[PDB]
Parts: sequence; C-alpha cells; structure tokens
Amino acid sequence: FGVKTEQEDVLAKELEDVNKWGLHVFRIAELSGNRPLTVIMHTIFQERDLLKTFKIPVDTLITYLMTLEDHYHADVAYHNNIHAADVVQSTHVLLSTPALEAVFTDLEILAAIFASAIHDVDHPGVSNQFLINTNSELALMYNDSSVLENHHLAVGFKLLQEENCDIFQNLTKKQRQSLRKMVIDIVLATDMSKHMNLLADLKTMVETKKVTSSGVLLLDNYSDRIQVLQNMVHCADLSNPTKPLQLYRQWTDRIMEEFFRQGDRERERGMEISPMCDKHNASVEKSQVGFIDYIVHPLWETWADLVHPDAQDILDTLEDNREWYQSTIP
Ligand SMILES: COc1ccc(C2=NN(C3CCCCCC3)C(=O)[C@@H]3CC=CC[C@H]23)cc1OCCCCOc1ccc(-c2nnn[nH]2)cc1
Ligand SMILES: [Mg+2]
Ligand SMILES: [Zn+2]
Repeated sequence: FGVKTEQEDVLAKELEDVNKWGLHVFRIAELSGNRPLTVIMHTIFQERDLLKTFKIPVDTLITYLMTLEDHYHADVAYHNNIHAADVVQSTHVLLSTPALEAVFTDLEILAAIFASAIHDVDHPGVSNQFLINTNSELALMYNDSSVLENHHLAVGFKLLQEENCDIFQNLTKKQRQSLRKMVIDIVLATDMSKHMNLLADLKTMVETKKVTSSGVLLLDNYSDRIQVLQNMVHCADLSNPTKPLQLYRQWTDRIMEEFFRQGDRERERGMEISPMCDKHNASVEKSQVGFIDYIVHPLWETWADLVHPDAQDILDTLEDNREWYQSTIP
C-alpha cells in the first residue's frame, strides 16, 4: 500500500549489485518469482535513463519484458531467462568499461542491451545441428543457416506486436532501422560458428588499436563499432567461466544437464551422439578446461588487450577458475 513488500526490499538490495561482475543472478531469479530478466532489464533501463531518452512508456516496457521472459523456456536448464538476464547484465557491465566511456551512442547502447535480452528467446535446449539432423521446422524455415539465432531475432521482434508491447513506438523510422540492423548483426554473431572470424577481427582491431586524446577507444566507422558490440555481447555470452566460481559451477551444471538431455534424445533416436552430450562417456572437468583454453581465454585475453587494463580482474578470475577445474580432473 505505497511501498515495497518485504520480498521486494531484499530483491531491491540484491539489485544494487547490478553494475558489478558477479551479481547473484540466481538469487535474483528466486526473489523475483522467476522474473530475473524483467527486473534486471528494468533496473538497467532506469539506471541508463533509456525510458526518457527513447520515450518508452513504463507500462509498455514491463509488458514487453514479461512477454519476452515468458518465451524463454522454464524447462530448459541453461538457455532460459536466467541466462538471458545474466547476458544482459554482463553486457551492461562491459558497456561501462572505462576504455569505452562516451564511445557509444544511446541507440547503440539500447541495441546491445536489447540484443542481449532477446538473443536466446524461445531456445528449445538443443543445438542447430540437432535441429538440422531431425528435419525440424525451424531448420526448414531458415535453410539450416544460424537456425536458432535467426529464430531468436524473429521472436524477439515479433513480440513487439503483442498488446502494449511496442517499446520502440516513439523512435523515428531512422532510429528503428538503425537499431534493427545493429540488433540483427549482434544476435547473428552469437552463433558459435562465427566465433573464429569474430575473434580474428577483434585481434586485427587490437593490432591497429587507436585511442582519442582522452584515452578512449577510437571507432570511426560502422564496421568497427558493430564489431566491438558484437564481440562485447559474445564475451557476455561466454562469460560464465570469468565469474566467481559459485556462479560458474551452477552454469556448468546447467549447460551439462542441457547437453546430456540432448545426448539422451540423440541416443533414443539412434543418432550419433554430439560432442560432450554423452553422460556415460564424459569428462565435465576436462571439457571446461578445453572450453577455457581454446575458446573463452583466447577471446577474453583479446578483449582484455582492447580495453587494457580494465578487464585484468576478469582475466585473473578466469585463470583461477581454470586451475580449479584442472585440479579436479581424476
Ligand atoms: C559453462 O560452460 C559452457 C557454457 C556454454 C557453452 C556453449 N557451448 N557452445 C559450443 C559448443 C560446444 C563445444 C565447444 C564450442 C562451444 C555453444 O554453442 C553454446 C551456445 C553459445 C555460446 C556458447 C555455448 C559451453 C560450455 O562448456 C561446456 C562444454 C565445453 C566444451 O568446449 C570445448 C571447446 C573446445 C575444445 C577444444 N579442444 N581442442 N580444441 N578445442 C574443447 C572443449
Ligand atoms: Mg544462442
Ligand atoms: Zn546465449
């Protein structure tokens, strides 16, 4: 009757960590009644003044966010609303890095955050290759190419048409076209098949790195600006091993549950079991060390060079977690 319920106060206090790497996102999920994506996005939109800047009516924002969060599958262990919330919040923290201060426009910040929010919406908990090999309707619809990622975009955008869901109703047509293009380029870059090219381009940009007189990154063309945003969200999507170990281990349990469920589905059907999806023949710990050595560390080390020295503690945490998982390999 005016003020917060007690559950709502404890939640508000956890949300004070929203600018920190290592937010207890799972606790936020519990406290919000399984609404971590909605509350975290709302907080971030308020913090960054995005409702004012883009004339987003607050009721429309909340309705859209709830709708978006409802199209993440609660029965999927990893690719659910908690992961969406986590990637949003990690993106938010990366955007605040000192080396990028005043680099990106409000519309770019909106794009990166919105892209993070929608980037795995309606994920079924199985890979692109699974969808392709089973002749799924989605694989048919997108001609086997970035199936899931194309679907995430389509749903993310289509949901804007539900009742009182058009959060971009007051943007001009030029703004909307620009936002749309940037969001598409960002979500399509979350397909791991694109990882090596994104990283090559990120390395190239570190080799030819230019800074302004104030010390901040210089990005004077769309291609470089979008590459940085793409890599930023991609870092957030690959950020689990860089988090405090109590978080990382929950993500690791979750991804493995999801992969093993896919492997069970493959074995039931007589399909070849996909790499690391065989619960009877799997080394969780050795896989994490592989994930870190060949994917996560090379990306984050390159990111860390780009924004040197802002990401040093993130890279230190990653290296510590790697030694931890190495030490548990029997
Ligand atoms: C917290 O744990 C995770 C979280 C997420 C993932 C993901 N995984 N992947 C893929 C597919 C698995 C194979 C490796 C590539 C990553 C996704 O597509 C997901 C969708 C989008 C973003 C990343 C997600 C994987 C996570 O680790 C669990 C599995 C790690 C295995 O990784 C290795 C990678 C390379 C090597 C290797 N050895 N020699 N040369 N290369 C060995 C192992
Ligand atoms: Mg994805
Ligand atoms: Zn993701």
